[PDB]
Amino acid sequence: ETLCGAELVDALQFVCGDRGFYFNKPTGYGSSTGIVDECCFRSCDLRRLEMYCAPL
Ligand SMILES: C[C@H](CCC(=O)N(CCCNC(=O)[C@H](O)[C@@H](O)[C@H](O)[C@H](O)CO)CCCNC(=O)[C@H](O)[C@@H](O)[C@H](O)[C@H](O)CO)[C@H]1CC[C@H]2[C@@H]3CC[C@@H]4C[C@H](O)CC[C@]4(C)[C@H]3C[C@H](O)[C@]12C
Ligand SMILES: [Br-]
Repeated sequence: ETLCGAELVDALQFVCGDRGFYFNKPTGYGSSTGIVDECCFRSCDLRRLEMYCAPL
């Protein structure tokens, strides 16, 4: 059981609330896949899903 398309967006809107979400985690400067790969093509748990919520 995975989350794809609208189901995936519904889950993110519910879990992230008003924070917003991204499909790929930004890399940021001086740093040393995405949610579709982790949660739609593959099954992911709530903890991993919430990691795609933007910051407060
Ligand atoms: C279904 C959950 C999201 C929310 C959701 O999915 N809905 C909204 C629920 C409550 N919503 C609100 O509080 C809103 O304000 C609405 O009620 C409000 O009415 C509208 O915003 C107005 O635009 C879906 C609700 C479906 N909607 C309806 O049925 C109708 O809108 C209905 O209620 C009529 O409005 C009403 O009859 C009129 O009188 C998502 C969030 C996280 C997800 C789990 C993540 C971890 C695991 C991943 C696996 O790969 C699969 C397993 C899983 C356990 C996932 C399961 C599931 O995928 C979850 C529980
Ligand atoms: Br993104």
